[PDB]
Amino acid sequence: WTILHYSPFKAVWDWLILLLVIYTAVFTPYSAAFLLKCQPLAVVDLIVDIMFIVDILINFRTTYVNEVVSHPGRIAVHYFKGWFLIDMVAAIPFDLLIFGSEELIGLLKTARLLRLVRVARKLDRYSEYGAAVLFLLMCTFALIAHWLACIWYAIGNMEQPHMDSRIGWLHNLGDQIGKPYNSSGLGGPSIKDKYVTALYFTFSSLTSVGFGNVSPNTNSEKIFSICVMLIGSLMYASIFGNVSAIIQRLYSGTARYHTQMLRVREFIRFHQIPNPLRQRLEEYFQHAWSYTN
Amino acid sequence: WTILHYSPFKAVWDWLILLLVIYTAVFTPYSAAFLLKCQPLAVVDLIVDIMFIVDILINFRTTYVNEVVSHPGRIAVHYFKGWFLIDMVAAIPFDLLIFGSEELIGLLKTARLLRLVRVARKLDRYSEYGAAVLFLLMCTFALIAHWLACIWYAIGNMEQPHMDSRIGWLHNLGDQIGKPYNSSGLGGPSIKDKYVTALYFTFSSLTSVGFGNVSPNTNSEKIFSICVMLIGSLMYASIFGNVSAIIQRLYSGTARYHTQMLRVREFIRFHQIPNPLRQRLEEYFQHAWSYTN
Amino acid sequence: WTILHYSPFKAVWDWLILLLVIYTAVFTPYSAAFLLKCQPLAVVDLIVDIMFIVDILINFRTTYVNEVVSHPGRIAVHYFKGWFLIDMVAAIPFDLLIFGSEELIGLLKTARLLRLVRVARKLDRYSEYGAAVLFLLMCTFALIAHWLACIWYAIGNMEQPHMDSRIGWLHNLGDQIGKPYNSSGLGGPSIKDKYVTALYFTFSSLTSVGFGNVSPNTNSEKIFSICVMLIGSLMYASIFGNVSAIIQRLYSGTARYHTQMLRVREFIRFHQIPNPLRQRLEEYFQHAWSYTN
Amino acid sequence: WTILHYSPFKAVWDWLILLLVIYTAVFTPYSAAFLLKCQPLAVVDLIVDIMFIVDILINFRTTYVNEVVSHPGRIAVHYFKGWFLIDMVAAIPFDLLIFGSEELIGLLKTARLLRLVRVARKLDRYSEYGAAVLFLLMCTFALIAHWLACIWYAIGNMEQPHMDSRIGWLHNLGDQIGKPYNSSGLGGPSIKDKYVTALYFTFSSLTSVGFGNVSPNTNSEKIFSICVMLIGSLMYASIFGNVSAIIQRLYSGTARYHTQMLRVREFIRFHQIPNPLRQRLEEYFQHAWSYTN
Repeated sequence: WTILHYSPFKAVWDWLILLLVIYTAVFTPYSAAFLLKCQPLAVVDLIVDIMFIVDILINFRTTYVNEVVSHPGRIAVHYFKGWFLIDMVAAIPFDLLIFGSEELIGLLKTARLLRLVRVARKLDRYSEYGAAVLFLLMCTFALIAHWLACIWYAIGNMEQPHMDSRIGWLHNLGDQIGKPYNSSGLGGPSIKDKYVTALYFTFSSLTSVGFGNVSPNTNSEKIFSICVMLIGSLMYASIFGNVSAIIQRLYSGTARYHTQMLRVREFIRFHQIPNPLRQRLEEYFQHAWSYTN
Repeated sequence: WTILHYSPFKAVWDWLILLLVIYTAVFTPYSAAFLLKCQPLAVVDLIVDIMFIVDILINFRTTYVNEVVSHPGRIAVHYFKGWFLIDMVAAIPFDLLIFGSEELIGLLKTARLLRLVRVARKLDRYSEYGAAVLFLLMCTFALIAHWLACIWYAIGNMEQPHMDSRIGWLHNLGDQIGKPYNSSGLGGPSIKDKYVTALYFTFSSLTSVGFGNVSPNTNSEKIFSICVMLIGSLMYASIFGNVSAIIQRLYSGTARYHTQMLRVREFIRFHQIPNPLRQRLEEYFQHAWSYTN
Repeated sequence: WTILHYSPFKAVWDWLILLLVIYTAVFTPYSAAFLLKCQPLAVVDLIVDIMFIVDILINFRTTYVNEVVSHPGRIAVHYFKGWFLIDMVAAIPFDLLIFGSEELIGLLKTARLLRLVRVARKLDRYSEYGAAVLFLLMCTFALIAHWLACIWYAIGNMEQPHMDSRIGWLHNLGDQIGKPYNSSGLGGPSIKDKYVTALYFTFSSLTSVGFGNVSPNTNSEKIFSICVMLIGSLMYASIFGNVSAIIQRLYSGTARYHTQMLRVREFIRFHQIPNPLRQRLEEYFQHAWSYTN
Repeated sequence: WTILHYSPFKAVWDWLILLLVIYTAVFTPYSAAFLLKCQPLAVVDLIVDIMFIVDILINFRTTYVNEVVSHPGRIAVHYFKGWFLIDMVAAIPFDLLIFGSEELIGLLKTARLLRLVRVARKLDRYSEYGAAVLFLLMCTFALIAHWLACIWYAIGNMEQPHMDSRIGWLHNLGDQIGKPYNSSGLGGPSIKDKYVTALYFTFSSLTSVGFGNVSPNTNSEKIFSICVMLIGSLMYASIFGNVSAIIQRLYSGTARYHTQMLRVREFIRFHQIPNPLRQRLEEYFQHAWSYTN
């Protein structure tokens, strides 16, 4: 058998895989930055890896447009000559394959971020609806702020064994919250204190609030903030440009309505129309508009 | 008898109830955050509650459009099947009904914020005029900045008995203004010092100035600032998008005028028109424009 | 005799009076804030007051449009029934009239700020040219930042005799630049240090940089910053809205050119036009455009 | 012989000279600010000066439009009466000519910044392509942020021998990174620490983050920040205005597509079209669009 790409199943499956890609975009960068050295997130990662493998089987058994193509040989060769390479690299279980340092093995799971390409392929499904693209834009904003928080903690953490002698942002965090790093390397803030501070700093830099209790102090932290300021400015010209445009697109019925109403009102003023005829004109405009949009 | 919904009375009553909803939106969040443990604001709340009850009686005795409907039975059943439930929940005097802790009784008056729905219903009256919608947008800005100041003080205050050991924003405020909290819990800033600082911080976060004498230090304060940065960015794409668009709408006569004037001027340049004919052309344009707009 | 309102004299005089209004808008707020307790600015103020009196005589002897009116009686009665009241209040020499405290006498010269109305009247002359309105918008920005610097110093200075006990912004300035206020009230920063810091703070608040070495600390300073954040946000929706629109208006020839060029290029692509005919099409487009704009 | 100005050689040479102008715009301001008192950048400057001299020879031997002109006498006299003066001032090797203080000799090489005029002349080549003008706009942003970093270090450095007594930004930098200036003038930060901090401050001021670990403290630093706030605001109204407009221009196919699709969808809703005819309408729209754009 074979699946039609416009069926109610394949429509729901493509919206379900968007939510599993959003899960991968959150918990893969987090695990690679904060957790290096079954549990619920270890079995949920296994379930989600199994669903991204089931999606390869669905991609071998779904129709496509050349007019629709429905023969399994003409489907399978199209997927092989298309995206199958990226989909298999995003699905090889390197962590279960390898037996070689656990730092590299935990970092190598960042290959799962190729699952973001499954959202870039399918944008013709997701972008069609105004409330869906406005959701995607705010999740692109929150995911970029999260990925930058993982890089900012990777920088701030690597400068402790490559020791800066109390200069970088983690030593300042320890002193500010009353959880100082001891001279032996003991103590210091928790993973919640470090993550919530790293995410607070990257929203503060991207939205340009710059609150000044977290501030970049070593050269790698200053060079990172120059990059976040070049990202955040292009990203405000693009994301919040598009969000304000989509808000105006949803508002376009109201914008057209008031523009034609103001023309009718200014016409009624300019000709000084008597009340019985004025009411007939402005009531007819409201009927004609509320009928045809 | 019965009231016509377009009458000069019902027009003025709907603008008066907007001002009583703006009073509820200010003094209910303030009393629930800053004042928990007749006076003028106790009797003014009683007068305003009585007017929001009188408005339920007016809503039972006003006509509506199906063509207008004027029979009191067809009015009353329409209000019951419509908004009467929300209007009665917004008008039950819980504080006068109950006899059971005074913290809960003072918090339960936040049900009065359902009166904001009386403004959302009637937007077809209020949004029709450019100076009125520009006022509403600046009051939505100032009321969101005020509601966030009440949440920010609720957070900063709750972390003192759930004691942070001198980390949160109220201990920093006490040290900055020369009114420190003593080790016994005595002293500290006044309600004016705490409110004006909380409102200053939420305008500073929403407008993105981030002045850095008030800055979020505990995890609940940092998680609150991440929310205020996600609000403030969507809200600049929406409120100050609409305010700049309404300013351009009020300016649209001037924008059209200069666009048609520049076309006439560039035409007069391109054909190199002699002075007597040039004056006749550019004076006729000013007459035709100042006549028809 | 009588002056034609479109003459080369009256055109140059109205541009000269704009520069004397910009001088009044700078040096009147500055003198009222920073200098209270001949010199070049004392004689230049006398020369400029004499020119704003000569302008009243020109306003009695210039034609106006009802068709032009040229009889001196029909001119003089029109100026009396129009703006003469504001022009005389802006020209009464109160400082030379009075003989009663010198604080009030120096403050009373702020009546000269009614000369800003001479710019608001004549906007039909000034707003006609794109480079002139873009200059006016940047001078409205710099003059609002300057007037707010004069209010910010008036607040910060009045809280020293109404003594805050070392809390307000002037005590912090003295400590930061190494010019502390002594306990006797001696020492402290110069008028250059206080003015340049006050103007730096109001550009930092209006443009929303918020650098955090000057920050508002008393309640009057925090309430002032809430006002500067409500001004600066409406003012970015209006001034830098209009500056970006005027930049796009000056760019409109280039925007039209590339829009029609891209249509011609996409047409040439879609029909796959052969090179000799393609060159004839795209050269003809450049000739037709460079001829007619 | 003579070169056609539209030839594949002259097209590639004008794109190569853009990259050598971007090199001059980086390393000339840097050398004049940071390095005053063969190496790779000394021989690369010699190679690049030789290529800007070869470009004068190409400018004497290239055709131009009056219809094209191809006689070497009518070319050479046009270049002499045009830009040859600026091109020779940008190419006189003052550093190799002179033998008189090395401070002045190193500063005098800033005449090479006249090579930026070779980009301003040729904008009809570079501005034609959307990805090229979006690159130019981000390089104008990064080059203005770099030139301001060179001025900011020139100010901060000149106030050390014109000694401020520990007030300016370089003394604060030395104390913040754990590399203090000693009382003898010994020690202090490296050229990497000073450059990366100066560039971090000017991106922080232009993008308006204002992080508050670097902040202007002397009057020349405050007057510089008032200028960077007047630049950064005009520059956001212009550069990020144009970048957001070019992003919308690249998006214009998608914006047109969804606007016509939404009209077709709302028409199909309003007439309640049966499924077989609906599919024929919305498939025909996709064919017609994907054919003609």
